[PDB]
Amino acid sequence: MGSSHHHHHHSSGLVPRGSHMTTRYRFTDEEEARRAAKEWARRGYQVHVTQNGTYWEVEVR
Repeated sequence: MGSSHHHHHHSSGLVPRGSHMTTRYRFTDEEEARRAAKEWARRGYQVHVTQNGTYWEVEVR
Protein backbone atom coordinates (compact mmCIF):
# COMPACT_ATOMS: atom_id res chain seq x y z
CA MET A 1 0.00 0.00 0.00
CA GLY A 2 1.16 3.55 -0.87
CA SER A 3 -0.72 6.55 -2.37
CA SER A 4 0.86 8.99 -4.88
CA HIS A 5 -1.32 11.92 -3.67
CA HIS A 6 0.92 14.74 -5.14
CA HIS A 7 1.72 14.07 -8.85
CA HIS A 8 3.66 16.77 -10.79
CA HIS A 9 3.30 18.27 -14.31
CA HIS A 10 5.28 20.48 -16.72
CA SER A 11 4.41 22.43 -19.93
CA SER A 12 6.57 21.99 -23.09
CA GLY A 13 6.26 24.56 -25.94
CA LEU A 14 8.45 24.67 -29.10
CA VAL A 15 8.14 25.10 -32.91
CA PRO A 16 10.05 22.71 -35.32
CA ARG A 17 10.72 23.66 -39.00
CA GLY A 18 11.86 22.03 -42.28
CA SER A 19 13.35 23.95 -45.24
CA HIS A 20 15.82 23.40 -48.15
CA MET A 21 16.95 25.38 -51.26
CA THR A 22 18.01 24.03 -54.75
CA THR A 23 14.69 23.54 -56.63
CA ARG A 24 15.65 21.37 -59.66
CA TYR A 25 12.85 21.51 -62.30
CA ARG A 26 13.42 19.12 -65.26
CA PHE A 27 10.98 18.38 -68.14
CA THR A 28 11.04 15.76 -70.94
CA ASP A 29 8.61 17.82 -73.10
CA GLU A 30 9.97 20.98 -74.83
CA GLU A 31 6.72 23.01 -74.37
CA GLU A 32 6.54 22.27 -70.58
CA ALA A 33 10.24 23.39 -70.29
CA ARG A 34 9.37 26.64 -72.20
CA ARG A 35 6.16 27.15 -70.10
CA ALA A 36 8.17 26.76 -66.83
CA ALA A 37 10.87 29.19 -68.09
CA LYS A 38 8.11 31.72 -69.04
CA GLU A 39 6.17 31.17 -65.74
CA TRP A 40 9.35 31.82 -63.66
CA ALA A 41 10.20 34.77 -65.99
CA ARG A 42 6.70 36.24 -65.22
CA ARG A 43 7.51 35.56 -61.50
CA GLY A 44 10.71 37.66 -62.09
CA TYR A 45 13.30 34.84 -61.64
CA GLN A 46 16.37 34.60 -63.94
CA VAL A 47 16.09 31.25 -65.81
CA HIS A 48 18.12 29.15 -68.27
CA VAL A 49 16.67 26.19 -70.23
CA THR A 50 19.44 23.50 -70.17
CA GLN A 51 19.00 20.88 -72.92
CA ASN A 52 21.21 18.31 -71.11
CA GLY A 53 19.87 15.36 -73.13
CA THR A 54 16.50 13.72 -73.95
CA TYR A 55 15.16 15.85 -70.99
CA TRP A 56 15.18 19.70 -71.18
CA GLU A 57 15.77 21.23 -67.66
CA VAL A 58 15.00 24.76 -66.28
CA GLU A 59 17.62 26.48 -64.02
CA VAL A 60 15.73 28.65 -61.43
CA ARG A 61 18.10 31.43 -60.23
